Amino acid sequence: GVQVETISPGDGRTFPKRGQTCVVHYTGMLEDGKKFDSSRDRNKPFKFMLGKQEVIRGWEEGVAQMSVGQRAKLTISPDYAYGATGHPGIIPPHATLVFDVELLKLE
Amino acid sequence: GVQVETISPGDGRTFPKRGQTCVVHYTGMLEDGKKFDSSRDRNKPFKFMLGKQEVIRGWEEGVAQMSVGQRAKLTISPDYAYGATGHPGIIPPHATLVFDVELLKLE
Ligand SMILES: CO[C@H]1C[C@@H](C)C/C(C)=C/[C@@H](CCOC(=O)NCc2ccccc2)C(=O)C[C@H](O)[C@@H](C)[C@@H](/C(C)=C/[C@@H]2CC[C@@H](O)[C@H](OC)C2)OC(=O)[C@@H]2CCCCN2C(=O)C(=O)[C@]2(O)O[C@H]1[C@@H](OC)C[C@H]2C
Repeated sequence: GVQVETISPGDGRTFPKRGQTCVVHYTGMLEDGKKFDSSRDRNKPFKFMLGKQEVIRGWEEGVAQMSVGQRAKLTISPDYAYGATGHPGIIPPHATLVFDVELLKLE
Repeated sequence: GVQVETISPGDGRTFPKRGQTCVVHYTGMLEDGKKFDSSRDRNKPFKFMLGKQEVIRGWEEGVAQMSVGQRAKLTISPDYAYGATGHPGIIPPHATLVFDVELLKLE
């Protein structure tokens, strides 16, 4: 499933609803610790519509429990992520992913 | 594909290579003129590495044709951008994108 561990608390009142645009900064790491991606490195937040954007299950469930301003670590089992195939050229088969996510704003 | 039209020239000899980080300022518009994003509004340059599979095809092939210091208009057909899916709620399905880009430096 996904495990959420808070690094910094958010406001505790404003949680993402379906149809809202979540603006996040994330760093993705494999369970071993190799960073494979980061929006923070591109200097550009990832914006997606919760419910409309096709994302791995762990991300959808994990961000849904975060309130605005929270920074959390989501550890996602491969069945909640890219499973058995992985994502060619970026995620290996059967990988557990660790995401450091900050929910910056809901539009 | 990507059409690159010069607004102001670069040095004419330092072109991005695979494995280098392009640092750019840009504004992105849908072809009807609607602005959907800009690094200037975040006041941080956008950075991405060539070959790292982290930007749409139109960025990699467009910037590969620019020299440092160049400012250019890039027109990107949907098949070199978000295609038939778009980026729900930001980029519509089958959108041609127009970017005003300045390649500031390579690192
Ligand atoms: C640098 O790009 C990142 C993603 C966005 C920040 C950028 C973006 C909008 C990319 C589009 C592709 C833009 O490219 C185009 O639209 N190209 C258009 C085109 C294609 C072909 C022909 C013509 C035109 C995309 O893939 C959207 C997708 O929703 C992302 C956010 C999502 C993924 C990869 C979901 C997959 C989707 C497929 C499912 O099967 C799978 O199930 C396991 C889940 O990604 C995710 O679900 C998770 C959670 C959010 C962050 C992204 N993410 C990651 O796992 C990553 O960290 C990752 O590294 O993030 C990049 C992804 O690149 C595809 C790959 C992916 C491993």
